[PDB]
Amino acid sequence: GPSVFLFPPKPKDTLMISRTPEVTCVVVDVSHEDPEVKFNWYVDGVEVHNAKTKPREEQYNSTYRVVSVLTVLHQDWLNGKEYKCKVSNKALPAPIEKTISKAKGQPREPQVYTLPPSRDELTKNQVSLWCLVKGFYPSDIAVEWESNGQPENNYKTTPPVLDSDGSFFLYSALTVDKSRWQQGNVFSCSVMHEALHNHYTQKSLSLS
Ligand SMILES: *[C@@H]1O[C@H](CO)[C@@H](O[C@@H]2O[C@H](CO)[C@@H](O[C@@H]3O[C@H](CO[C@H]4O[C@H](CO)[C@@H](O)[C@H](O)[C@@H]4O[C@@H]4O[C@H](CO)[C@@H](O[C@@H]5O[C@H](CO)[C@H](O)[C@H](O)[C@H]5O)[C@H](O)[C@H]4NC(C)=O)[C@@H](O)[C@H](O[C@H]4O[C@H](CO)[C@@H](O)[C@H](O)[C@@H]4O)[C@@H]3O)[C@H](O)[C@H]2NC(C)=O)[C@H](O)[C@H]1NC(C)=O
Repeated sequence: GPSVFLFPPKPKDTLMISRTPEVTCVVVDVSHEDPEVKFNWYVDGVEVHNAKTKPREEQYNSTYRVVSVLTVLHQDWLNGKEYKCKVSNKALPAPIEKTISKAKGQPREPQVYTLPPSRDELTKNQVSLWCLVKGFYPSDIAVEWESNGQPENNYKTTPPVLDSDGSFFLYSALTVDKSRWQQGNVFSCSVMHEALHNHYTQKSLSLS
């Protein structure tokens, strides 16, 4: 018969105001004979009616994949609300219920350190600026760079690495033309994580 899977939002989506985090309820092994799926959604056991029904997608094995997507509020996900997908389809004797919520664990605030470009990096016409982020739990984090109210995109960020104390660290390296740095322009590292005040912190650096 048909089988159900319930996915959380992408972790970065729950920390970024520029994203809409979604809980996604996927039904597979839906037959061509009985292809209609009914979804009910509950947030902490209270029904809601704003889910999006997606068009069913033909899979290459005599079945449909049927999906319902429920937008969640950033704060609702971060405050631990429980999202329940209830699925119905003639092939099933009774409805399938699945529930998902944010993982538990004691959260820990990242500490953010900016580092000016090295002494080797100077002889070249581009310099890299570093933003070291450490001591954070859980691993879910977003890191961006900006300057003069505008995004800076020439950066690489390591995925989070697990430390022996149970927390995570990473670095982000932004590369920029040396002239911009030598001109006294201010580059900012932005970090979004569930444990920061306002879920958002920023550190700047510029030349002395
Ligand atoms: C007929 O053919 C189809 C496809 O060809 C088959 O369909 C498959 O059925 C399987 C069940 O038998 C099922 O297996 C489970 O898979 C899950 C993992 O699924 C994810 O990863 C897979 C790749 O590894 C993908 O195939 C899936 O698409 C899925 O990817 C996730 O998709 C999310 C939903 O869209 C997506 O989240 C959203 O993404 C958007 C961005 O676009 C937003 O961010 C939004 O907010 C998100 O919510 C994610 O990006 C993505 N996530 C991840 C993590 O990949 C797996 O967990 C599960 O295993 C667990 O459960 C079993 C219990 O059965 C347990 O035993 C295991 O140990 C484990 O705990 C299953 O393996 C397949 O997923 C599914 N494939 C598809 C494409 O639907 C049929 O099975 C075929 N029929 C037959 C008879 O053969």
